[PDB]
Amino acid sequence: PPPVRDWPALDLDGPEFDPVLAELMREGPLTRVRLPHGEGWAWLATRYDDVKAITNDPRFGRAEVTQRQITRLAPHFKPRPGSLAFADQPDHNRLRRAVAGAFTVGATKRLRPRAQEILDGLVDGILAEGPPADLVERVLEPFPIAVVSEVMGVPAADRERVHSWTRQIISTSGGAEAAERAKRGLYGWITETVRARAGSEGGDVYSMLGAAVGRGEVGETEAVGLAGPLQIGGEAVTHNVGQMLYLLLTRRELMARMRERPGARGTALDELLRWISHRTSVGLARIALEDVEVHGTRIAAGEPVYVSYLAANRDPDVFPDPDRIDLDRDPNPHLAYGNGHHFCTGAVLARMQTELLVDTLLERLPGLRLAVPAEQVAWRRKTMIRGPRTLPCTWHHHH
Ligand code: HEM
Repeated sequence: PPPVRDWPALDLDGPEFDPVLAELMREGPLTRVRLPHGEGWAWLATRYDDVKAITNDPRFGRAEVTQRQITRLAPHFKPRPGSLAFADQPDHNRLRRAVAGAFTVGATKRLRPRAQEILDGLVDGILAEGPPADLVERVLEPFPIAVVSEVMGVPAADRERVHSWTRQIISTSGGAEAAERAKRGLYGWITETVRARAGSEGGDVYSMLGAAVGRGEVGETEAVGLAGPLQIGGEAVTHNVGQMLYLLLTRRELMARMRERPGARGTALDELLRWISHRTSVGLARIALEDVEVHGTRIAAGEPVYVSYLAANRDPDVFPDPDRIDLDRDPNPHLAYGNGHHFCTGAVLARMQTELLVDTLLERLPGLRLAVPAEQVAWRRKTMIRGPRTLPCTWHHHH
């Protein structure tokens, strides 16, 4: 059995691959890791084939994780009922069916025009005020929240209440207790919002959810846990695109390639998704439910195991010269959105936003460049999702 390896919290103000994770990928297909918080250790799968398998093995469950204190990145661990993340079948399917209809390909295309308008409105503002602008604050953070709220069904006077609260995603750390305070507000709002609508119609997430509760399909108590993650989910788009833009802004050649292929950025965006280190650590582990062996290692029942989609996305057997951003790849089967039944609920929605963002920013901010040296951009620390805290930019305004 392999020796327990410590995996400290990453402190790197850049998009570079975590050297600690690299050192693990080369130690073997499976390694035991100990994260900053929680108890003990857990197995870690680095091979694409192994990740894709475990991620799809009925023998590994998520529900059990809620019953323990598996080594994790954060010190705070309080699972909620209704969580898609911690849902095993048949509950997972039950829960998702109540909201899935709002995130389908069709719903997303229907939504695109409204999203473009919301995005153009945000871009109008910075163009009107003039050059100096922090794109994270003025575009990457508010755009997703506005679109998701649209999908969720937030009224109008509630928009600012929900946005402000959601800001509990923090810009790194503006408190902690203030984070639990804000959720005590947002979650109470979700519960009440859902209580009402309990019988109403509309493809609306909160509407549909409230309707599903009135029929005892996804009973109350499960509302917050099921919907919270969705309402806050936009943060992933904010930081993943912040990273994409950072690369475009610090590696001029990438910006150039991007600018030369309007209407054909599909492979470029998927290559950035494959290469970008989206998270600072591993997400939620899965629990062995019946003593299994993987890629030559034996995992005893009850033992936890994390998969690394990042490491997987760099597997030399699936992606030749994995550390190079060559864009245009063959199909490119990266696992940026996960795999299995826990595949990202908002993948399609997140993609539509990403494409709008990149297309609209490149066309509407002529001569876009960082307004400060990249070295001056600090990154999010002590949190799951990685990315630039700010992105000070400037662009052509006038003679
Ligand atoms: C490009 C931006 C995004 C990326 C890279 C991303 C990535 C991921 C990943 C890697 C997982 C974990 C899958 C697993 O459990 O193995 C996940 C789960 C999830 N994501 Fe995202 N996500 C993004 C955007 C979003 C958005 C915008 C939403 C909300 C509409 C969202 C909602 C969720 C939910 C609800 C889950 C839990 C799914 C489940 O366990 O069934 N994600 N995402």
